[PDB]
Amino acid sequence: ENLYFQGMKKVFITTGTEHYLRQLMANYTGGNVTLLQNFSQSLLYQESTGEKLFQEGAEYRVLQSSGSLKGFGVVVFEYIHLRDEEIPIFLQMYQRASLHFSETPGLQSTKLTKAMNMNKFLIISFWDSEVFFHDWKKTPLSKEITNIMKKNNTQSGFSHEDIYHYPEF
Repeated sequence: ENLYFQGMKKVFITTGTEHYLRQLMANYTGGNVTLLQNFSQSLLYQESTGEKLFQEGAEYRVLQSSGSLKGFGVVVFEYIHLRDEEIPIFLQMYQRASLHFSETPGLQSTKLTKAMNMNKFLIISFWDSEVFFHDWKKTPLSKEITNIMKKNNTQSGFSHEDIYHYPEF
């Protein structure tokens, strides 16, 4: 009924060594399970429906999703925190902005997600390459997200942006 609180579509994010994550992935199946990497670390992205069972990793409720994964490119994870007062307005603005996601060059898919039971949000975007993401940083939505992150960090916790790519063929 109120999917913000009760939605069952989830994203699980598990980080660790490549070896560990490849072992974990071989124990799972489906859910668009995707191994991603950057200079520092490896990460496993999985989508599923229902409550957590044995998924390792951080759990997020998918609030809004668009497009679909193509299986290549770079993946951006933007972590922010929002005050109660800011949530409805942010969700509205994001929904409005999303009507033009299909016009954003190089954008394959986006997920607006919420950390379970906390006012922490994770916006995940899948791009053909980093160039297209860099270009998108000129948009109002990107500037707002950047501003929230920076404001977050003058206060408590740690909001940040991580960029990953698909592993070597």
